[PDB]
Amino acid sequence: VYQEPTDPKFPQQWYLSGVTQRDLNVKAAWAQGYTGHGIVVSILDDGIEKNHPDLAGNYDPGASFDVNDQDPDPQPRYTQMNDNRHGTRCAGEVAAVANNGVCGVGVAYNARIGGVRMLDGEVTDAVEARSLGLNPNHIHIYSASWGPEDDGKTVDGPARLAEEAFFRGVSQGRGGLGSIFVWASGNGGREHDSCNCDGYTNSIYTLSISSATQFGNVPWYSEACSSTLATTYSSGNQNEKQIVTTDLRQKCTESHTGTSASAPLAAGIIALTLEANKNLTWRDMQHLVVQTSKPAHLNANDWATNGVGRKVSHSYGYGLLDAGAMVALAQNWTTVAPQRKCIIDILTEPKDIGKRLEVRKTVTACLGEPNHITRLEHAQARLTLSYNRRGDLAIHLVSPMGTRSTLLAARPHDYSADGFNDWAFMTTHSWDEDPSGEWVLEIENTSEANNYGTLTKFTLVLYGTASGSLVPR
Ligand SMILES: CC(=O)NC[C@H]1CC[N@H+](Cc2cc(Oc3cnc(N4CC[NH+](CCC(=O)[O-])CC4)nc3)nc(-c3cc(Cl)cc(Cl)c3)c2)CC1
Ligand SMILES: [Ca+2]
Ligand SMILES: [Ca+2]
Ligand SMILES: [Ca+2]
Ligand SMILES: [Cl-]
Ligand code: NA
Ligand code: NA
Ligand code: NA
Ligand code: NA
Repeated sequence: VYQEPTDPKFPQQWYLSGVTQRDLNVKAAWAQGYTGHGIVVSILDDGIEKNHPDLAGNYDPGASFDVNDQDPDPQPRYTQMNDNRHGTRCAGEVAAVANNGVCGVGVAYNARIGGVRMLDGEVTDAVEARSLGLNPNHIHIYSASWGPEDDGKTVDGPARLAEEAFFRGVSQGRGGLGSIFVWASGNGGREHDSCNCDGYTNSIYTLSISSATQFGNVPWYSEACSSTLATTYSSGNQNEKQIVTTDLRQKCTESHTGTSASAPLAAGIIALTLEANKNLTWRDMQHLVVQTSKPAHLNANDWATNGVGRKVSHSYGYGLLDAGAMVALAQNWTTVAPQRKCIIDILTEPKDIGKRLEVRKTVTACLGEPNHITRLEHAQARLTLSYNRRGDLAIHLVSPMGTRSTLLAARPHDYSADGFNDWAFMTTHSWDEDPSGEWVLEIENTSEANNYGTLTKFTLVLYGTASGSLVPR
């Protein structure tokens, strides 16, 4: 009964559907009746060609703004180089019109789509805050494919206004259910970048996404880190297919690439899920992703089983998004209990790092208090330390259930002597575990150099609830 789209380039959208299983299971969500109707997504990028023949029918001025020129119209700036085309490509991934004889289709081909023109100029904290905080009671999902430089030597995150915009978004946005911020984990793979050094993807408020190639491999541009939640397909080598979407100047492209093309596909899957249950909160959406994502046939040398029986990787998080499973589980989902936060200051004195430092601490996770957590969501190790060559450090955190999260891998290009100033390294790998018991922090100098420094603060911050657990996998 469900008729698949007839768009000319739809058969080339290999990642949406097919008889092989190398796809995001989007046609199963469309067949259940979910195509994005009533959901509003906004792309935070270099602008959106609102008059594109495959975007105009779904374009929403209420989901759009131009923060670079301070006006409501996010039309890109046209140049000979076609420099401002990325937002239009991302918009088509989410919501390109279906059955109109043009290009392919979006994952949520009936959703409303807009864009914030924010990257075609100087990106300041105010520019970021005004983009993240745009029309929060109209826009449901924000998709951002970029962040601090992916040079493998930067440590940066949202400054005060942008962090306040995330707080306001998840707390009061979407009628109090919370704005959904979808983020790409980064394109710094060739520079050996480690994505927990990017405070936007490392945030608990962003649902972070990495990439897999068509043949199920970790692409050259992928960044590994413990803050990633899940994966979508994107580009790989020149024998693997790429993303097919709308392009600038009313064109179609078959060569959209990078993790920056994975985040919009996740935003479209999240739009289908929100149509299936409009009452899902920002945390319910992250729980659905953890429970339904699929590791099968994704190749990595770090797949590990966590404390509740789920496989998790630093390259893929919980695995590939599965749109059919997401929309099926959303329908009767019971809203998670309010978020609890348990703060544990670990050190009794500063500790010399040297070649290797291990800090062990047994915690009760706020036993006997309103913030008692027996079911973890995100965990952070907020560290303050000095070190002469930052990139030589590797940091791991082991949970009481034995789950080893790499908080920071060695970054050869990071020569900074600035250390970390209360940097909140985050892991999603212990989701649903009981955080009571022994936690172990390991900081090691991965080089033969006689490096030196001191760890002056280690705060373990646990987020979660004390109810609603599933029987382990
Ligand atoms: C103390 C204080 O005030 N500090 C202020 C700083 C301000 C900076 N931030 C860090 C920071 C930098 C940053 O820089 C970018 C500029 N441009 C591009 N790009 C993408 C490739 N494009 C080409 C694509 C193609 O052609 O294919 C060309 C254009 N990407 C990144 N973008 C962001 C950011 C923020 C949000 Cl919210 C949404 C999105 Cl998306 C991104 C954040 C940290 C705080
Ligand atoms: Ca404008
Ligand atoms: Ca189309
Ligand atoms: Ca990065
Ligand atoms: Cl908080
Ligand atoms: Na910073
Ligand atoms: Na995140
Ligand atoms: Na384990
Ligand atoms: Na325990």
